[PDB]
Amino acid sequence: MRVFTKEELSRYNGKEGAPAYVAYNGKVYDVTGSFHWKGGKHHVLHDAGQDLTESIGRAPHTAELLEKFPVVGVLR
Ligand code: HEM
Repeated sequence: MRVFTKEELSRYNGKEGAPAYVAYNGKVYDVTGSFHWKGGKHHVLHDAGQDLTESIGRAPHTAELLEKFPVVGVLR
């Protein structure tokens, strides 16, 4: 379990072989391997490597779906 700053989390953007990580409510999830997040883009509107806590409100789903993915740390 690591502690990520947002600057560090931005590196995990799913591009050029980098893992795709997303933060939600202080926890960082590894969503690499989810075809929804490959390339670090999520259905046009969303970028990997960010805290998307607020962004979930507009999604056609809730944060429950993050549970299938490893928590790799907390966001500063
Ligand atoms: C932005 C408002 C937004 C859209 C649009 C969106 C769509 C979406 C779809 C259509 C799926 C597939 C449904 C399924 O259960 O398989 C999906 C799946 C996941 N999403 Fe999403 N999503 C939007 C936003 C967000 C945000 C802001 C996060 C995280 C903070 C997020 C996360 C996920 C996760 C995790 C899944 C499941 C992936 C998988 O099972 O492989 N989405 N989303």
